[PDB]
Amino acid sequence: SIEKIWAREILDSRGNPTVEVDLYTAKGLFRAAVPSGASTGIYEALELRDGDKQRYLGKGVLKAVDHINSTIAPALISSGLSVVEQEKLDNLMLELDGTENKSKFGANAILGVSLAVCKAGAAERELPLYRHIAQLAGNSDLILPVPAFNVINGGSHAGNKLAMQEFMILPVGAESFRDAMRLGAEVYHTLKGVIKDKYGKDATNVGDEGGFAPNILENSEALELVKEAIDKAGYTEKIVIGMDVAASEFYRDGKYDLDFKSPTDPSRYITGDQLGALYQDFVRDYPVVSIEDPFDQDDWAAWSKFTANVGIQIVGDDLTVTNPKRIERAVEEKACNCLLLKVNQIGSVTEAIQACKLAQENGWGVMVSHRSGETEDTFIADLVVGLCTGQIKTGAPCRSERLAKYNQLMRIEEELGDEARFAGHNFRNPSVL
Amino acid sequence: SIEKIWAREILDSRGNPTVEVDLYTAKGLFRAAVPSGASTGIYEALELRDGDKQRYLGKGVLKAVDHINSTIAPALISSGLSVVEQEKLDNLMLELDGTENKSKFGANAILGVSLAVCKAGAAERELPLYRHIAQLAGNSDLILPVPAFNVINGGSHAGNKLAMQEFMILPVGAESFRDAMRLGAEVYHTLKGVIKDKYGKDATNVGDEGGFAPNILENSEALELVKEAIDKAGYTEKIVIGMDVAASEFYRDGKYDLDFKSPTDPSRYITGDQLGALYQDFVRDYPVVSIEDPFDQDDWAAWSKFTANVGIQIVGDDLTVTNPKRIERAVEEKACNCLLLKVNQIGSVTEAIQACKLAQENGWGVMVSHRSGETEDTFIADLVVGLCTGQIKTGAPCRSERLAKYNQLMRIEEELGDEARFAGHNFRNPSVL
Ligand SMILES: C[C@]1(P(=O)(O)O)C[C@H](O)N(O)C1=O
Ligand SMILES: C[C@]1(P(=O)(O)O)C[C@H](O)N(O)C1=O
Ligand SMILES: [Mg+2]
Ligand SMILES: [Mg+2]
Ligand SMILES: [Mg+2]
Ligand SMILES: [Mg+2]
Repeated sequence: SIEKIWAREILDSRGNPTVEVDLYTAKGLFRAAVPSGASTGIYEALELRDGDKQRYLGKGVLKAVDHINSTIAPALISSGLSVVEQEKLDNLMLELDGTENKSKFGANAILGVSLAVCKAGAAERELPLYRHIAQLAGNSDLILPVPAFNVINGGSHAGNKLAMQEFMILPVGAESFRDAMRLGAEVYHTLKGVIKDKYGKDATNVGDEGGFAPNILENSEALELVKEAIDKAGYTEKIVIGMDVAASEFYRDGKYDLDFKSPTDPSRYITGDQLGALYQDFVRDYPVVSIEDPFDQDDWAAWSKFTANVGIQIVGDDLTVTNPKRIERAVEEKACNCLLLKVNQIGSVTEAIQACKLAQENGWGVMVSHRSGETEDTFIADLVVGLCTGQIKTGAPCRSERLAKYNQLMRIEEELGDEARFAGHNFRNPSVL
Repeated sequence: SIEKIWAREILDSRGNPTVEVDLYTAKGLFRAAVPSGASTGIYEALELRDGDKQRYLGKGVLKAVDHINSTIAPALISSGLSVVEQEKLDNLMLELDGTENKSKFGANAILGVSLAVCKAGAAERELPLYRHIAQLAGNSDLILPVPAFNVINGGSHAGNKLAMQEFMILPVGAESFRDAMRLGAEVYHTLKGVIKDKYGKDATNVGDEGGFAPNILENSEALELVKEAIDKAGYTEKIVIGMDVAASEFYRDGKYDLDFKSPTDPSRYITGDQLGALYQDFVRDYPVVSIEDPFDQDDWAAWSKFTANVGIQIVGDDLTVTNPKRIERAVEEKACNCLLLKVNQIGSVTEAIQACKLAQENGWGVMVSHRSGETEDTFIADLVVGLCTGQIKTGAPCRSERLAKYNQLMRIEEELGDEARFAGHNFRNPSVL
């Protein structure tokens, strides 16, 4: 079935090397590329980098690329398996690597091939990608997700003092996915004007995922700006707010530092209980319906307590790392109620689908996500539709490594035509539709 | 030959609507999308917007989309013309529109179809797109271009006081195109560090094309920053500097305002002779080998005079707007010696190729270019190779609406094998290769 596999080094959206794979069958060429995180969990599958400091400051992926071209490719070509057999092909790669964290080939080597196999398998079945994915997962009623656009940014890879990472808007009230795009774009452009007038003409350049990074410290101030943009755009009834705290980035000596990008002073640090109290203030005062990584990735007690005391969506990202073993624990301890699905945290399509289904079988929500380093690849657009999760976050409506996904979801909606169902207010549980 | 043509509204890289066209033949689906400028010349073909202030702040393109779906599509289908007939199909669309500047359907409507036809035509010919373009243009050779990366920005769409629009790096001394990408990315990442250290960690958010906008006024200081980054990265002998002044943006009453983003003060203004004297200093003191739009789009006297007094490349952008009639005037008056090629400045593939051939026959260089509003489309990567121009500017190595083109050029280089040649130091006159 597989005739040829050829990998290369391309540049991702931040200008860093990443893996791209060309897989050939009788039906042609199938291409996929691998994304790369900025604030990665310590439990993520291994991203293999060259570490040659003379080349791309040690960020090359020539080794991953060679593993694919020289070792993985002949193995899969010899397998006598059809590209539709995703699970058997992924399992072959997992055994050939043979390590728990994919540290021999790199998660980025294995994922690249996994994604290309999946696209080739869709064509072999004569199906669009999202339909092939639905069938791999045992689904049949497709769903267009609510997009979650980050519009204000802070955290460890933003230049301001704002400690929490992402402030997102979700047009739960839009009529369709195409309508949701209009709502998101209009509020984003509105917000640009708001920030410009208040903070200055130089305050509206964008961060890695297209969000604004005004120089503020107060997290409540970010929320106030977002709420202001929504209202001024005219969509108070139709748009709500999500947050990615990424609290692992500012966990310090059992406590949390909301001014961690200023010179270190431990008198600043607060306990998780204080932090929890802050979140409760946010949920009271703003339409915050979802909070991601509110506590450190190892701070299991704090997660379980906070989740037990709120009625909103609580999302595991660095806590769960799209990893069935960590997810089973989180389910048992009721640490959260939503999984952030990132295929390159676990490193294969089959495992990501397994992680999604384990979440869903235990009544969790699932939100498909980009990484900070993205590409022109639009795989996750089909993935979120085929897995029917009802929610995706894949950037501000700015920069085309983000828009390529949102544009593709508009095409899918169009293609499904009258069978298109938008998750809307059922983004947490879209199966009821 | 054309079975179906369907147009839709997608979002470009700034989050504004633009035109995308799907064209179906017997060989499948061929998709293209239209870019949009931020500092457009007054003589560019018309970009048709809806102007509905309630929807996308006036920037919808539903009217242009309807012109394609209702009018252009059935006409071209009923013509029975083969997609290999680029000129005949383009000419038919010009006839239907019937206006000089494509103001009936919009240059964006017409170009959308023109691009998709070209891709479909390549498939019909069973050629890669760059080879089909080469045949259309009457070329037999192919060359990989030197990339020009916009790394420091000022001008009318940057929040600093810096007047001149773009400061670019060109790895003329690279060994290959793929090597040129490494050189550019490394200098780009080095520059980010230089800016962070000199202007603060909050000064490194990116503009529309992925470059930095530090808060500076003097244009010489921008050149200082770029030189310092080149030297720090260790590539002094291999990377040179290009400028896009975009002087039409700060032309005022026959003079030029190098502080036009400060409250208006006519005592500030300088003459074209003084501005030319300033450029002379830059060319003496920095490795500037190319200056684009050094004077206003109508200031023919200043262009001719400057061009006669320097040995560097002088690029017409807003001066020439990819338009054979204005190019003929510039040729006659020796206003410049290079054409910036922007397919949507003129509105069709056929007219753009005509523009290119006219420049080359009169000994001009041609630099293929992006617009500020780009998409995930990679047509101009194939275009610059098929036209053999030896130079492209399509952004900083940041944001995938820019990387998509750079990545595609790496793929083409790889595809051409040992037949691939890199323009290098012959970027102005690649025909000697
Ligand atoms: C910064 C990011 P990653 O790059 O994935 O670490 C972006 C994503 O939105 N997310 O959840 C994050 O934590
Ligand atoms: C600002 C831009 P456009 O959007 O084309 O006006 C970008 C391009 O680099 N260029 O030459 C310009 O003048
Ligand atoms: Mg992270
Ligand atoms: Mg996260
Ligand atoms: Mg311009
Ligand atoms: Mg220009």
